[PDB]
Amino acid sequence: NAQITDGKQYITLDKPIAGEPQVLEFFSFYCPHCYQFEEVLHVSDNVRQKLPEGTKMTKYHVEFLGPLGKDLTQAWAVAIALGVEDKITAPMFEAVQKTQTVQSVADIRKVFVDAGVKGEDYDAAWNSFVVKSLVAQQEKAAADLQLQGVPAMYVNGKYQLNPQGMDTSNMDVFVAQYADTVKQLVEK
Repeated sequence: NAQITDGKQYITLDKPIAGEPQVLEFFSFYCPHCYQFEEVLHVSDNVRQKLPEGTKMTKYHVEFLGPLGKDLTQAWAVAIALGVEDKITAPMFEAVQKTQTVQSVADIRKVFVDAGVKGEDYDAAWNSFVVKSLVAQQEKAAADLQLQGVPAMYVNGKYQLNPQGMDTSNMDVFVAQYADTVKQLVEK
C-alpha cells in the first residue's frame, strides 16, 4: 500500500502558491542531473505513467544556467506553443550536453528543424506574444515557488519533491519511489 511523510520524500512550502499546474517540473538542458533525470532515468515519464488520469505533466525551463539559458527558455516556450515538446527534448539534451553543438541561438533552431519542425512555424512562434508570456510565466513560477536549483518538481504549488529523502541506493527503486510519491501527493 505504502505511505509518504512530510520532511522525508517531499517537503511542504511555507508559502504555497495557488493556480499552478498540478505537477510542475523545472529543468535545464544544460544540467547533467537533468540529463540523467530525463534521458537516463526517465523520471518524468515514469511519474506521468502513474499519474491519476486528467492530471498532466508540466515542465518549465530555467535561465540561470549556461550561456544560452534565456534563449533556451524562449525556445522551450516555442516548443510548448507549437506542441512539439516530445520531438525536441531528447535531441536538445544530446545537442547541448553530448555533441555540444549548441553554441548559438541559431543552433537551437537547427535542433527543432532537424527534428521535424518547420522553420516558418518556429520563427512565427519565437516572435509571438504567446511565447513572450510563456517565458514570463516560466520565470514567474520559479520565483514564486522559490526555486533553488534544478531538477525540481512541485505538486499543486504546495509540495516540493525531496529525492534526498528517498532511497538512492538503487535507481530502479528510486525512480519508482519518486513516481509513487508524486501520485500520493496529487491524490492529497
